[PDB]
Amino acid sequence: DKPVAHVVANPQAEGQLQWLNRGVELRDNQLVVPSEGLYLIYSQVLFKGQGCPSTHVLLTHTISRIAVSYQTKVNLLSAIKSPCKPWYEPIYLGGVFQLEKGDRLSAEINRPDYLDFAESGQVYFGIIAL
Amino acid sequence: TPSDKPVAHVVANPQAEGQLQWLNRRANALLANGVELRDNQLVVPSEGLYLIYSQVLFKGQGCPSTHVLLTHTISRIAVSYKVNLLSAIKSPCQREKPWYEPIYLGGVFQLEKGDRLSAEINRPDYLDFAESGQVYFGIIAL
Amino acid sequence: TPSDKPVAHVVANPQAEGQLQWLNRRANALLANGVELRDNQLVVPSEGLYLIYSQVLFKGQGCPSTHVLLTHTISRIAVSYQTKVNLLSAIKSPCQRETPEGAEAKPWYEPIYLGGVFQLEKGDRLSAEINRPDYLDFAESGQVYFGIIAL
Ligand SMILES: C[C@@H]1CN(c2ncc(-c3ccc4c(c3)N(Cc3cccnc3C#N)C(C)(C)C4=O)cn2)CCN1C(=O)CO
Repeated sequence: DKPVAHVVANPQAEGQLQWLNRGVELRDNQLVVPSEGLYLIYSQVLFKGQGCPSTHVLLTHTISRIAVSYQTKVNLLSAIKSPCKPWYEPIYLGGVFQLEKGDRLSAEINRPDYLDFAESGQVYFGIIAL
Repeated sequence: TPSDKPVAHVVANPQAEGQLQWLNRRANALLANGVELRDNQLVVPSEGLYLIYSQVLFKGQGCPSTHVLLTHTISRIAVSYKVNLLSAIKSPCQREKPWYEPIYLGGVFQLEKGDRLSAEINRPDYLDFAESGQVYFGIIAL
Repeated sequence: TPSDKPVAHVVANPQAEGQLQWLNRRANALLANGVELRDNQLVVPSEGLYLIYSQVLFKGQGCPSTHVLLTHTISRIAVSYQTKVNLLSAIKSPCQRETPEGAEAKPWYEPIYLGGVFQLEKGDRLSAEINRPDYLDFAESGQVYFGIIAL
């Protein structure tokens, strides 16, 4: 009855955070809300890096909303992590939001080169209508 | 048919010296189906299982330098009454280049009507609200 | 029950020495809609997608003349074929600089959080485990927890 999606990262599409689906639709790597209502929005991304480079690294993960009404990319949930021997840093985001029919949501990262596809299928993004 | 489920997603006020002030009257912040924000606390409108979550983002310019202890805690106060539900501790400094430490807490809990919920930190001077979506507190009834 | 969804949030016993003992029989720790805590393990009551999460906090006063290794792991045991599989795991070395005696000991803190979404079948036993229970931190409560949320 309630619109739901749980998309995962494409392991084969390296150097990109490309969402793969298996009833909310996935259009242009974005989740499209099919009806007005309260939604649980969630995501996790797992980063890996062999040793620490001299350039100070910042790892960002963000869920953005492109409202049907005022067509502007707005951040709903966001986190920043400075991870600096191989290091491992997960980032997980989630909250409840009122969304209107036609809103496009995007789960994005700044460093796809640091994404860890090793434990992927644990790099996910999803929405659950309440 | 709107969901009648008690839900809340409050966010941090970026104009709060040495404090974390929860804001509901903002774009993409929410109080719904009976949830109340009173004295910086979330008030549960009915008995039930709830998802409780919170995220705080800490930022610090270089390592200056001592026991920089970062705590984030979600506490529960029953209708009679704090009692810690979720908590995390982080030391962002191992040495002495701005650092970033996010703290995300979440779980499922049985709560009774009238319980007050607070999301608190020890170092508000280290908070970061440069961009939106970085500091929040919420509850979702099941 | 307002929901028929299998959920659990168990917490660490601060009195069980040298071990990570999960509790549900405490305030702010629950088992619901079929989830069972049997032999320190969470028992899945039905096939489906579940959020599995665990947080553990380690504390140690000072970094001695050693290289310490901290592990945390979420394991799955399925009825079928008695299939034991590793779901989520983390390894952390809190010491990368040995504190020499002449200099004061500074206490270190290493939190480990594991979480993901997994397909589980009815009767699967899930375990959240650590290698060094002597390094666990009980200064405050709500730091060490294990839980599952059906989707
Ligand atoms: C809301 C409930 C329960 N359901 C539910 N589904 C999925 C997740 C989910 C899945 C993965 C993730 C997830 C949340 N997380 C966020 C989080 C953790 C703990 C407590 N609250 C939150 C929130 N928001 C993180 C980012 C850590 C994660 O990896 C939680 N709950 C299904 C819908 N539902 C119903 O009642 C049905 O009507």
